[PDB]
Amino acid sequence: LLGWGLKQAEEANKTPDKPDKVWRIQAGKGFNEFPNKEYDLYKSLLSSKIDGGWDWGNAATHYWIKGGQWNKLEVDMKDAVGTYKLSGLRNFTGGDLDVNMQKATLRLGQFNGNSFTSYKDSADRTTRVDFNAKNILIDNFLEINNRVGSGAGRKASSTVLTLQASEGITSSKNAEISLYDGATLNLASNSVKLNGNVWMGRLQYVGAYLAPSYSTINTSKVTGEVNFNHLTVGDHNAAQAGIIASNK
Amino acid sequence: LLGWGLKQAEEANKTPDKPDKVWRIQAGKGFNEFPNKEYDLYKSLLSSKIDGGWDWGNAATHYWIKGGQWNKLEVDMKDAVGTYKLSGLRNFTGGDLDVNMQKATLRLGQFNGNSFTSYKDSADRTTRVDFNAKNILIDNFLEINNRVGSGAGRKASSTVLTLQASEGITSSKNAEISLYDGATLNLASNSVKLNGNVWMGRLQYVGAYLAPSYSTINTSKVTGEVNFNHLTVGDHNAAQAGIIASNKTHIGTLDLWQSAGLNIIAPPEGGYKQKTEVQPTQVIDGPFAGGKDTVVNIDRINTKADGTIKVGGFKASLTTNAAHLNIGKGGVNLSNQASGRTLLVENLTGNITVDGPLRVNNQVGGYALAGSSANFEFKAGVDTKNGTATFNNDISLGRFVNLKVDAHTANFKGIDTGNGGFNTLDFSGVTNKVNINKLITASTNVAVKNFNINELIVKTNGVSVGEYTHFSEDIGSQSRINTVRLE
Amino acid sequence: THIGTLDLWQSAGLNIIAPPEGGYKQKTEVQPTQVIDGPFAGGKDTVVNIDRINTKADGTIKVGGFKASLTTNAAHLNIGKGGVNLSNQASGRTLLVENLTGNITVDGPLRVNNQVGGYALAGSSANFEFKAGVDTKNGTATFNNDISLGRFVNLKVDAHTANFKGIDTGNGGFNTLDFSGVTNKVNINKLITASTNVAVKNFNINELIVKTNGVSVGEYTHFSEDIGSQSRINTVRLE
Repeated sequence: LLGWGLKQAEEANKTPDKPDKVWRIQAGKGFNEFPNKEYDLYKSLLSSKIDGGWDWGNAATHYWIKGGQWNKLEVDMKDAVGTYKLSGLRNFTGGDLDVNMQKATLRLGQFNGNSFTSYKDSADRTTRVDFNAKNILIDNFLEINNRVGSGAGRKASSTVLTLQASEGITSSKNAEISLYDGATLNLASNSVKLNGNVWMGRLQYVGAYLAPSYSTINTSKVTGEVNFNHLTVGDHNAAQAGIIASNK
Repeated sequence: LLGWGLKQAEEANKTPDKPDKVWRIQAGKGFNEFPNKEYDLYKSLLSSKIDGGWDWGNAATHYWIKGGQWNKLEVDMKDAVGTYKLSGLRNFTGGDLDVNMQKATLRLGQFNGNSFTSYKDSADRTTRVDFNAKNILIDNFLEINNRVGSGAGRKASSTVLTLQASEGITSSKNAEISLYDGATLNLASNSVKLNGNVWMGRLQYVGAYLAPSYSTINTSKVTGEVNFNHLTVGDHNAAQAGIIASNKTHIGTLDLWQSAGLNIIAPPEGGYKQKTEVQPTQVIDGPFAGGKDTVVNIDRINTKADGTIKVGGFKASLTTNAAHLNIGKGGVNLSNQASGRTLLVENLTGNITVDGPLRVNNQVGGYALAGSSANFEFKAGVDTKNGTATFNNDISLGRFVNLKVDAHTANFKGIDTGNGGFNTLDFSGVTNKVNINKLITASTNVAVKNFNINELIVKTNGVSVGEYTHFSEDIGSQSRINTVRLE
Repeated sequence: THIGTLDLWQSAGLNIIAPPEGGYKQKTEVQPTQVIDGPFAGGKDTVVNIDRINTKADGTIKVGGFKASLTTNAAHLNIGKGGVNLSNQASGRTLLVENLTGNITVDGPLRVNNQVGGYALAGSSANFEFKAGVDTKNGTATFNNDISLGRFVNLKVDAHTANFKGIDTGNGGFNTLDFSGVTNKVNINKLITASTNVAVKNFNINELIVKTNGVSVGEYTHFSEDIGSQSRINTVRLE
């Protein structure tokens, strides 16, 4: 009823949030001289200030930052050389990550998928999850603004994911990127080549066939060769997706 | 579930507290000219502003500072000469002592032990108990972050003890230092020599076998000769202790548990060193490489193995990033329940020089049953991939015991497994060479990619078949044997 | 009660109860008379024709077995031609075919892991167990089928007169063939043993086989209790 041209144009120009308790974590010595170690990133670094949990009402897991979903953290590596992976961060509510990893290969999926969601609070917040790796190499599925459990409990508000590599954002064959009703995606590397099922717009809930279900994959900064392989818009609804591409 | 490497790295960088009522006591005249008086320190000085009590719910005693557990005091002597003792401060909750005693010998135990605990409040406070004596001379047991009474009442949060002498922190024979789930310990003298039972990780409560139970003995500043005598990690749980040492650590008998970890960390190369709100920079540590002359001379590794039976072993382990991990003449023991226990003598960026007999159930042969597959395991130079695992003693493995060595060049002097059989003699991680000097096999699962075993024995194994020497992977190109001797 | 395939669990009980002999039949407050039952004896013609007993055995490992059991106070517990199966995890599972005031007439092969031999490892001591006529002490446990026990399987029969047709344990060895509860007689018709722990107080086993057991020693037929006065064997045959 609104249209995507209003929705993206009003979500692109926003202040991020106003969070209290800006946590700051710096990866000190130990990381920055083993170029091939294949670290973990959740357990070895991020699980100090990301706490799991259980939501009374349709939980499988439940992740936030620290003492609620309204607390920013940041990670400032800038020299940590190696290769990192998330591998299982599911139903992350959280809010305002930015894992600043220059010269660090990421891998945002291994043996288990990932998810980045928010909650429809009275403040109507986003997530603004950011990354700044060198390659990214998605390699397993990622569900942006998914359903948390099944229908009930707290509903899911909008989100923003930003992947800002500098050598390429590739993907594997079985990496289902599926962003939903409120989700966006900003890319800024060169030569995005997503060789998997990109799924803009999905049934967020079990029977709501009449949802608006907008999305956005704003590949605006991509100075190289955009290359999707399997794009799929909409599922049992009137989805209105939009890709602000980079003229190739 | 968190790991010790997160826990110590987040507890090492903290502001102490924000206490109201900073008491200040100065020891004036009277003390500072009797050099040999053998004072008391609690009764003659500290009991003016440390009040005892009773907690309704599992009390034996109850000590705090003044009007609650959130009040700092300090003692500023700086010239009081003599010898002082605590002798009976038990279940001290308190908070923020620092007994600044230059040129004053302490004695932190006489006829009665000591304890330093906190409470899990809504503020989640530490204790930060400090001392600044000249010698310390522990001489009776000290329980850091103990249980207050028995289970109920208020639970115990973290604590920090700091002992900062300048001539030596020794101990007596019956001084059981036993620090628990939240406790740390910082030492800064020269030549710590704890001749008693150091007990990192203990059952804090009566039945909670599933506690995390971390600890830390951060002997970082010790410019002399660290010397433990009897270190014991873990009790009926999965304790993950860690010792941030000062690149020379002779210890004595080490007694791990079934599932007890140990993170001995040598120093680096150059040594150490409505409204938004900005939390401070929480610098975290990764697994780094120790300096050049970092030596950890652990001389006996036992394991206390009883209890339940799990689907595997329990994988006792120690993790060292020093440039050497010498293990002396006591060798390696391994107690064995019905499932096969597992020992993981890991080394991140160093060597391993075991010079002792690999026992199991405290004998050299050590037969084990089929469900009890004992798993010795060595990891020499993991993250740098140029570490040797030299075993200068003639090892002897019995039945259902599974050595595995994942190193660069695993030198040996002799492997004798023909007595027991059914031995998984894995060498799959070996980069290039396994220079075994003597081999005795009956029914083995040897897997070497390149070697030169200059003596070989082909034994028989009774009358049964299906039991044989099985080089179950590729032998490569530079392989060699200088003597094969079938019997 | 003719039933068909019975599938117990590791720790599943079963109380089949036959009827009795004549068949069935501020302020205080009086609760009604709560008449309770004890374990009584069934009538004369009480028959429970269970024809196959399996066991689904997977899951955790406990310090013993788990002792699957069924408890019957009928005057007969006929077990037909399906016999007895017993799945076995790492610990030795246990089957308790109890009878309070009756007989047991098993006419089938005592399998384990669904084969007749059924080798089991040292920690897996499979424990067959029979209790024929407990509270009246005059119940026979007749096994009219030639049983066959492999390795680390432990039959025990606590009855009045445990008749048989043949016991064959010389193939497996390490078998605790207990008969300690037997009142007077164990009338085995054929015996094959290698390394067994037979404990009979009075018997007449009219055929005996003394097997060897490889080259190891410490493995032998061991009548590990008193043989009494009325004992008898009508044929011993060493091999």
